[PDB]
Amino acid sequence: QAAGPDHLVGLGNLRDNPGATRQRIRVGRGDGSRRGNYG
RNA sequence: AGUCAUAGGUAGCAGAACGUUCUGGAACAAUUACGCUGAAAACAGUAACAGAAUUGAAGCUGCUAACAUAAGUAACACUAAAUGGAUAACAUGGCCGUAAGCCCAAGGUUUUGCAUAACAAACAGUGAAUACGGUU
Ligand SMILES: [Mg+2]
Ligand SMILES: [Mg+2]
Ligand SMILES: [Mg+2]
Ligand SMILES: [Mg+2]
Ligand SMILES: [Mg+2]
Ligand SMILES: [Mg+2]
Ligand SMILES: [Mg+2]
Repeated sequence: QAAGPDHLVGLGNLRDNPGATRQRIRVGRGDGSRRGNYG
């Protein structure tokens, strides 16, 4: 029984501010990656 | 949504994303999937939002496992020698004979016996009685 307005806040709707968190750079992950061969 | 401008790249720097495993948000595969294609790529075709990582492998004379190549190749030449339709009991021939014979020791520890395939190791076998060796 799908229902529920879009303004209800729950643990599956949360998101941080844009620019607050970044992905870690995993070095050693291929030539196309950001720090691929020598780190 | 129409005009312009830019777009070779190693070292390096910056930005955006794909995928794997697990968790939170009640439960996103009980009864499967299978029109064979889509996308710029990583890929997709059984959620999505966040998070935690032992998170991505042709490339370390790396490690493990499997499978090829060389290749049906090399090898099956230290010796006495075999033959009769059998690794024969029989016959013929040959070889050792201070050994390739016989009796023990050390060591081995059942390697020892039985079936013209077989269903047999699951079964047997080592006897101190000559003042045998040891034990003293
Ligand atoms: Mg460029
Ligand atoms: Mg140019
Ligand atoms: Mg859950
Ligand atoms: Mg690792
Ligand atoms: Mg041959
Ligand atoms: Mg014969
Ligand atoms: Mg003995």
